[PDB]
Amino acid sequence: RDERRGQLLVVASDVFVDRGYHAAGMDEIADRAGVSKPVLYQHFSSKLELYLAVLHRHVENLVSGVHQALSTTTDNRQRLHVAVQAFFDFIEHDSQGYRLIFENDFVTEPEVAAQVRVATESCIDAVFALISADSGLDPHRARMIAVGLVGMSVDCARYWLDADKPISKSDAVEGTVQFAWGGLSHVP
Amino acid sequence: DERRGQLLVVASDVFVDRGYHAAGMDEIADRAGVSKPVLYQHFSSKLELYLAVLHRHVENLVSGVHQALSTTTDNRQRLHVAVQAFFDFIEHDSQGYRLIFENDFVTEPEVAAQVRVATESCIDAVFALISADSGLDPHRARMIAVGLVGMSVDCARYWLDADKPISKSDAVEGTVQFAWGGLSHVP
DNA sequence: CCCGTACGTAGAACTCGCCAGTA
DNA sequence: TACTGGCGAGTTCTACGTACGGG
Repeated sequence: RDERRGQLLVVASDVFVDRGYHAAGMDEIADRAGVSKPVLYQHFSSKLELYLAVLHRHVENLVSGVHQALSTTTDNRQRLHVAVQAFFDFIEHDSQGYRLIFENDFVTEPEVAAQVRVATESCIDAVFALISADSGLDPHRARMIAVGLVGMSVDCARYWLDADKPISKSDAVEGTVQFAWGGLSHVP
Repeated sequence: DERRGQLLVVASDVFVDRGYHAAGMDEIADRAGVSKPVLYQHFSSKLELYLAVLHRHVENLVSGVHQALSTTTDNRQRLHVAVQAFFDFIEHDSQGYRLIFENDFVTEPEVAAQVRVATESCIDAVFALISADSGLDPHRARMIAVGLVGMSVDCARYWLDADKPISKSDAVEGTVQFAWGGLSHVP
């Protein structure tokens, strides 16, 4: 065989999203990869190691994109747009990462929760750092506002995706940006 | 009397401490100080017990939010009342916030459906208000309603996981001002 | 008449009797 | 005919859902 490890991680990411962590099985993974379960164990000595490798792959996909987006410009409207774009690009291309982060089913194993937390915190840090440097407010309050902003973006994105993309990505982004800028105050 | 109520409280405790999958009927019976057969006499399945706990918590949150939304037609005020109701929920019934938003049994759609309906009732109420008071068409109004509810829940989870570094009144006012004026009014 | 105990069983993460290609 | 190397056919352990001894 060739490097089956890469194809196994791709298949496992596909399978975990459909079944959930607990329901996914090594029998199902071997079945869909068309490889025997002992060979899979030859590559990954435990189910947890495979899970942490998938989680790490998805977090890095999102985080490098977010950092690169946040380094493009010092114009708050611009860094706002770049970050929201990075978020929508992630949720559209890596559907499995999206499901694994927002529909995580194995919180009972702290290494799992830590990978999720570090991924959520990278987003919070990028928004917070810009707001803190460019606002001078209370440190505690700025992080809370950054978290709210990130959460709002993810929830809008989840609405869009769960509705079978009823509007264009450009429309979803523009709506989110306009809402982030003028808030509820400019809706009526 | 009817031990059922105390059992639901104990089951909520066990699910929050251990998580759904790790929780066991043996542990719930142990902490309630009852035998496992009596627990099965009251709740025929772990899923049924979980759904009963979940339903209790959802009704707890949603009635508080809806009643908040009926107090006044000053949209800024109903924004504050609803967010306050949400923070109030997350502070008293600490176990419920975790059970709804840190849900570990995605494999059983009736669970996910009860969660979806709780989020959607709040979203529907906000959407209905935006549509009547803004002339916004459905897609944009619903997207904004979803954004507002998600933002409030995430702010509350940050605040609670950070051990409440500011007062709820402070937490509430900061959240409302950010929701109202957006980033344009942050510096 | 009824609670605490001790168990059957299901399901799945992990391993062992086959099976194909050489001199 | 024998040696390498990967696969169906067990093993066990864990935890849900019930059948013997006290009050």
